[PDB]
Amino acid sequence: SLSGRIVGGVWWFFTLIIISSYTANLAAFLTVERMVSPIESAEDLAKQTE
Amino acid sequence: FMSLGISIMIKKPQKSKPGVFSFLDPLAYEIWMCIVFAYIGVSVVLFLVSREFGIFNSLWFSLGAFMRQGCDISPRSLSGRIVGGVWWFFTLIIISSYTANLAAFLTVERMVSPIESAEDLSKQTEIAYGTLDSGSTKEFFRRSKIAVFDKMWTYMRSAEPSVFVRTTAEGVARVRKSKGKYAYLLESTMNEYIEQRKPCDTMKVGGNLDSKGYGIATPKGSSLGTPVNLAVLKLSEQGVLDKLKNKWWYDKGECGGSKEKTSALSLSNVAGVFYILVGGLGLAMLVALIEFCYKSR
Amino acid sequence: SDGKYGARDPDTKAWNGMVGELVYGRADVAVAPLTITLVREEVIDFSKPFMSLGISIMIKKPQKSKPGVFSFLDPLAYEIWMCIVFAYIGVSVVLFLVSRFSNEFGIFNSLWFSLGAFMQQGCDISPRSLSGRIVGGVWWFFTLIIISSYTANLAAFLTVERMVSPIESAEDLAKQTEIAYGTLEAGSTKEFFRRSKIAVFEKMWTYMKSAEPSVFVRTTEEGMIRVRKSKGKYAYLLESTMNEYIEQRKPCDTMKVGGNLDSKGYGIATPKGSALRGPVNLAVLKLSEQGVLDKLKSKWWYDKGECGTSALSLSNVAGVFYILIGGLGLAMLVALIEFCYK
Amino acid sequence: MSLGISIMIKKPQKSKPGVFSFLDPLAYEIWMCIVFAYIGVSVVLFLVSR
Ligand SMILES: NS(=O)(=O)c1cccc2c1c([N+](=O)[O-])cc1[nH]c(=O)c(=O)[nH]c12
Repeated sequence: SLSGRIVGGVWWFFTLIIISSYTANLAAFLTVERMVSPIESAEDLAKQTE
Repeated sequence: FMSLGISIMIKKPQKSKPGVFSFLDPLAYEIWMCIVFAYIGVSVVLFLVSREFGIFNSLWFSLGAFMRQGCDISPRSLSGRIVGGVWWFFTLIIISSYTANLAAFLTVERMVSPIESAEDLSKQTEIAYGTLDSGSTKEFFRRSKIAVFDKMWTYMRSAEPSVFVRTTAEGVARVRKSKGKYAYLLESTMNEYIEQRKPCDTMKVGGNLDSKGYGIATPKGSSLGTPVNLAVLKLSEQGVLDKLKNKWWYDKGECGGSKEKTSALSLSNVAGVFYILVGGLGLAMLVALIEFCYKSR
Repeated sequence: SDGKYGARDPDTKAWNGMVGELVYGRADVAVAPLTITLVREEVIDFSKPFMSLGISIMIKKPQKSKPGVFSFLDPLAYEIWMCIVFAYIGVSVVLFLVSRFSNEFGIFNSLWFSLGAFMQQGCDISPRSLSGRIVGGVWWFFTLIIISSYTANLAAFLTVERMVSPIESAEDLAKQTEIAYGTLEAGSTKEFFRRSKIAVFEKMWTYMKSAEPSVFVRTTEEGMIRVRKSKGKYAYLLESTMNEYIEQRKPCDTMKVGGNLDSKGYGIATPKGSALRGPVNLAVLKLSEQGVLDKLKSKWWYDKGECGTSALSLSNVAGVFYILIGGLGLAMLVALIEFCYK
Repeated sequence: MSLGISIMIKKPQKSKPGVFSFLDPLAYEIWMCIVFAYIGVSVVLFLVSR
């Protein structure tokens, strides 16, 4: 029916955004985490304040 | 011995709050509307191609196709399967393109300034701008030949309310408190010093408007004013003036490493889609009730 | 007469050019773009400065990168897109054979099942037998890897593209080797560079001395051509005033970038012991404060000139719309053919 | 024996990942509201369907 279809369509639009947001955020989480360098040389000390 | 001019200062751009419908940021507003029109076209064509599939039934098929869920509606005609398969390929690229662009936003964040130049805040006409009550820069604004500052003096004079402060220290305080609502105009020299000092919440933007300079003053006659004028010119060439200005401005300062960390998503930025859900649910109840109500009579 | 700015020979003090004509006194005063130095201040009397100059950077203007009309098929190479089509045929044919053997999977339906799997849009009918199931399972495993590889590669493509910075300040020049930079063969620019006691401009000149080809160019105008020829591989340092004018007049493929580095001013000169210093020096200040120079500088540079959101654009996806329309075009023709037949 | 000036930092401790370090992308208050919405969607669907 028409009443059953309209509630189904919004639940479909809800799903597609929640899933894609979860994937992209996890992609950003692992990308940042692996491109980090520890304080190795004296040059690294020279350009750090924290 | 050094040159200067009148420049613009604003509060640091910082980070915005995402309100509602902030999830439509990855794609342009042009593309979204094109998808709406296109899906009507595909639905209409499917009906005309066929002559079961009506107007209502065809529209549902192409909605279920874009959301990427499998129903029980399948075009059995050869002509319809050319339509269906082509519409499927569209769906696959749009979804994949969305996901990719959203990942780029949350990897590296760019805070971009709202205003670029003096001609920018001439057109924007949103954020307040003025000078001191009475000074050198105030007198410059009053008497102007060119149209751009003449239009600016029109704003400065007939301001509601008057955008004028007593001290230059008051001007800086008004910029930080307003939070992107007031832009102060003063000398470029002081502006660069205030940016380097604590706690760092303002920066220089654009070029200078006029060109002035400081010098060494000496009484009339000037019997001893000749040699010291020549010596400064030589020390300008050697690069002692640049060395000394670099020591007090830049060397001795509060803020100088940029370390970014990805934070978890809060409810506020996804809030948009939640209102759409419950709104659609309430609408479904309304239509079902009146469909029964007039069927009874 | 000479055509030079003003320089004295080291042997004989024979001043050539503009200042040379002033020293003995052929002319009263001079109005020319001439810088002030300690050397020049002794022999000729300089007035107050009217226009301030500085050393700035000139690169080739980044051309408007119009995206390819099919710039959405970049992640995967052409030979892969070829082999997906070949495999798609081979899968359907095999499925068709093993399904019906002495079945709903006809030649038409088995072809429809294979597309539905790759596009990720479910299915109408599932394979019933063992032979049909095993070929279906591998085609499912193929699909899941190809799709996910395409999404991840496009994610990497856009991530890198947005985190790039152009050569803005002199610090960016100091830490770059790919984009070369050089000045004139001889002048006030290179002379400043030698006795430069700065932060990292001493390191800048250290690199300039030892280069593979000759970075120093003889002519200034020919030096501008070298930047054009390189196309974003060479940068030419010069005065700011000359740099801004070169962008305006002549074909537009250049621009100024960054702030001024050095401090130097033009002036108006007349030999010492002149009574003309009084009214002229004050007149210069009268012009500047009221704003005569600033209006005049606007005219000859700009008025008499011959030049002049970061979401996913429509152009990047534009291509896939042409596929959508072309498909519906064929769809109408198929309806046209089989109506005349029946 | 030869000597030199060197750097001494605190040793990076063995970062044992959380046993539920896969629900980091989305915050706790979102995961709560997905469950609430899921019930509300089903009940409304059930009513207007029959
Ligand atoms: N044409 S140029 O490329 O820009 C240029 C190149 C080299 C030296 C210049 C110079 C200009 N200038 O701006 O015409 C003025 C100027 N004035 C002086 O007093 C001096 O010593 N050297 C110069």
